[PDB]
Amino acid sequence: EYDKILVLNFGSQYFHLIVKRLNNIKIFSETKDYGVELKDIKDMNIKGVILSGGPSVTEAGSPHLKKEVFEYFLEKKIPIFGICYGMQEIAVQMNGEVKKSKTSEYGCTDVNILRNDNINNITYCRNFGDSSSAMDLYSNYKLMNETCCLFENIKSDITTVWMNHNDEVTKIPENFYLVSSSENCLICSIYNKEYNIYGVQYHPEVYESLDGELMFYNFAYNICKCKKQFDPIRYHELELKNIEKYKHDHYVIAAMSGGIDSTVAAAYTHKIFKERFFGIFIDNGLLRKNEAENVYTFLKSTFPDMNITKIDASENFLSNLQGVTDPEQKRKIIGKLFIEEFEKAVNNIDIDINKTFLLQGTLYPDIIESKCSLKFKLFEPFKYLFKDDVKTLSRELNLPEEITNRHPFPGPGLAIRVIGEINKHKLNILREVDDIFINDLKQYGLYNQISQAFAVLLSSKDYVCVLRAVKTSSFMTANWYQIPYDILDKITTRILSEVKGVNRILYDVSSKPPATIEFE
Amino acid sequence: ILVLNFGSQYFHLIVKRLNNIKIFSETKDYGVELKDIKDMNIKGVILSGGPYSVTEAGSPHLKKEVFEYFLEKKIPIFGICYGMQEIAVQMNGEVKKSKTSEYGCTDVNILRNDNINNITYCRNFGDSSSATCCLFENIKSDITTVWMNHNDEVTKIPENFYLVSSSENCLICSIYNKEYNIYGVQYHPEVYESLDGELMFYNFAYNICKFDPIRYHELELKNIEKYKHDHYVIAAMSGGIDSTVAAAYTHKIFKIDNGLLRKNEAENVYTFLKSTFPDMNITKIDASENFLSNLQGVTDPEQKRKIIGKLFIEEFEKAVNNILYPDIIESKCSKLFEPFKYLFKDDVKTLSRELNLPEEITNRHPFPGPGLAIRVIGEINKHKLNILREVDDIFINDLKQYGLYNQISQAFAVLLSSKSYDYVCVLRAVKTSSFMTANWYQIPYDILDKITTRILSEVKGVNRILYDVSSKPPATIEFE
Repeated sequence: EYDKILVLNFGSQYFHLIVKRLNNIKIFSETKDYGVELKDIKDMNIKGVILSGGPSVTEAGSPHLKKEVFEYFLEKKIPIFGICYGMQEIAVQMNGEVKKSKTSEYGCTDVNILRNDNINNITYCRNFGDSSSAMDLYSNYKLMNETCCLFENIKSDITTVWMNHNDEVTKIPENFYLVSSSENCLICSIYNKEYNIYGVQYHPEVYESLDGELMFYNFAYNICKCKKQFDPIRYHELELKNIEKYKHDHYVIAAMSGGIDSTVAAAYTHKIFKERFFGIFIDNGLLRKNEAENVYTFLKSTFPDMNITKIDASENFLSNLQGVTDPEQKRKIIGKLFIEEFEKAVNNIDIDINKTFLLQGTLYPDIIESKCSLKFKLFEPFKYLFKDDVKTLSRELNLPEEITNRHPFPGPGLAIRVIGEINKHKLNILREVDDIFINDLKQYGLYNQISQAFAVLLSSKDYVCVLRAVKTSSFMTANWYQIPYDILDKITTRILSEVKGVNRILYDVSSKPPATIEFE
Repeated sequence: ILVLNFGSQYFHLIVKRLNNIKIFSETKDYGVELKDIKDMNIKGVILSGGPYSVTEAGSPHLKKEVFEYFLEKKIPIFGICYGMQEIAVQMNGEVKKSKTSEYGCTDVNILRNDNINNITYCRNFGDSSSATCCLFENIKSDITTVWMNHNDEVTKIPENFYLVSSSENCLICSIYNKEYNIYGVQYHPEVYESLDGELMFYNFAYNICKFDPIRYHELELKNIEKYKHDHYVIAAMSGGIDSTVAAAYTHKIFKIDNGLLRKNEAENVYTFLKSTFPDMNITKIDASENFLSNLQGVTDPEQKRKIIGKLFIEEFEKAVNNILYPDIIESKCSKLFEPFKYLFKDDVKTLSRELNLPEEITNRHPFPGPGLAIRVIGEINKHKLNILREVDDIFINDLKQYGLYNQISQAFAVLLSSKSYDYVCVLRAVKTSSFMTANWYQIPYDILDKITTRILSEVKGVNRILYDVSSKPPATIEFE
């Protein structure tokens, strides 16, 4: 094959970040699950391997590599990298040892590269052993020269890393040299030149470590050439010129719900390819008030005729789940119904069954969960771009200002956000208060700044609805936004005074993950 | 003096401010009838402010017959806020809708002829118009400042009643009569905000006084102590601040659990009793596993409280076996003896530090009643209680230390059950205003962030925790 980098995830929830800079760097990414057999590697050229973990390994049974994999992985000319847990695993699967760290603090952490001269810049050797001479612990560990291959043009000697470790390594597997010191985690990363292994227990997977993107860049670029990779944007584009050559002879489907992923795909897939594609809209029974129509309206306005269907179907769903507490059950159910309604909708036009390519609202990540722990050859358009990049694409299309700032919707919609009997009247009421809250919220401009806001419900039995808000750095991180009291007293008062049926409002504060992104 | 109850919260703060001066009181609902008055007297009458607009239903229907008798009585009258609106209506005049109204911070102006010439605020009073009451005899200061709460702009007055004042965007805001010394006040003098309001009550009050509270209770207590047949403790010292105070004075001159409470706070609690009670009894009945039981799937509300209640009548008897003002006020207008009533909590607070009490006699959240029945989600089990007690305490822990805790009038936590295992919570914060209202105060964000992170980190069984954002009214303070 012509493939290039492999990135095993042992629960590394910054996996996204690894892929992103791998890409932003103009570079190829590839994915897998850790307990990845070498059964699915393909004899495919791979000049780099990257392992990452950040889920301890001091408790029997924690995840890590398999020997066949590691040894093959080692080879001689094909590099290895390890990171956080990856390093530990790297370390322990070959003569190293590990022990729980003590009170790790992480954070944007300035950190320091380490050469002998830096043996003494360290101004933090007092801890984790003896005396003062900076030189003693250093004398103890291996070391070397200033210029490191994986470090070039840093401008500043100090390296910052935003990092997390609740576990640290205590012995140097094999024979490689020391390249980093941490206040409460002393050895840090150690770089091996014959096993081409370079373990960082910090997280170069961030933007909180710019010198960090640099390290990543450098690593591919240097340890392994990765001479020519593949550019992602260009990808939606070539799948595209390639499809423009045959617009007329080929049919296409869209899966629209107003989701930005969606409108964008269609539109970029609409030009020079106009009369053959049927976007179909399935009501979920759970929308933001008149969201169904607002959504259809936007679509018509964006573009006039692309064979737009509209299928309303609420009661089947409500009936379908008259009073069920299962949650996963709810997902199963909704999925099933959209799949069915979608099948019937598509089939309300009885023709060209297997000459159509469904489109879906899919970027990089969903495609990514594809590997974690009728049917037509598919054609999901966006398989390599990030919500943010797609967001810049939404302006690139010059679509409206309003859509890019969309709180993506869950899918099950209000059902999950509705935690109780699910039915047409109560639910109508909260689609409604959700509206009161969102309008006031957006009235002061927090919409563009509130990553994600959704009144969510609680069946107190009159009724109390709880309001949720989240700052989204990304997919696995969810910090919760605060809203000033002025705005809040009013919003809150407005709702109780205005919507009949609620006696108490709570506001949810729980942070980060905790990713109760929606309650159920 | 008679007070008429129409429901404004300030309606009891009304009585508290009035109480300072030699004063006096009796209680009744809107229809105080006449069988409720005899060989009875007062020289003035205090109307009760309500949120019910008269040209609107629910306006309490004052008994007109009684009103007639009230005039017949031959005594000066005082009508406040709405008492004014209802009163205007018994009379020929009547109101109208809010004149670009509001409440409070508004600063009333006074009037007369010199002062009449003096109003530069009659503009916008109909397309475009231009220009020493018993009530303000000594502020004299010619003006008025106060907390105002009128939804009900009174636009046209009764009969033969000139005005002691007018105001910015509220026109009529004082009515002075000589017919019956009547006065109607649209602004709320019955508040603390009304410094000039203080004298309204005092002067109208004196003018209506042709005794002092502490004075009277100190007296009754000693007399009660005159015979000194006292071996009868007045009541169990559950620890209530009012309790410790009363118990202390009395027991000092002269020679209870389970239901709830937080944790070691509990141990600390009888422990407290002991340090406090050097030589007094600290009875206890640590046994409440029965009723908790009786709480293993049953959630009837009047009943959950009634239950804890007979539960309590129960404890009185079992222990028996081995051997303040506002509350009363709410009960009256609404439809071994209490040692005394001529006092409120603020004053008893001063009494504690006037009697050299330990600190922390003031910054304590007495969730009277269910010690904690209300926070039951429905089912009652030891797991929840302990978890909850722990979280409540983590909750008051942080505020005690950060310094806002004594900042807050009442703080605790409620245990929600609709959150792999899970249950979840609410954090209650209420900077009260009154007995008939409470307003919740924001707790700051960085500090709040940490309190939450600390609770998030201490246990499991609480999946997501949620702050509570509800001011009374609309809905009440204790969540269940």
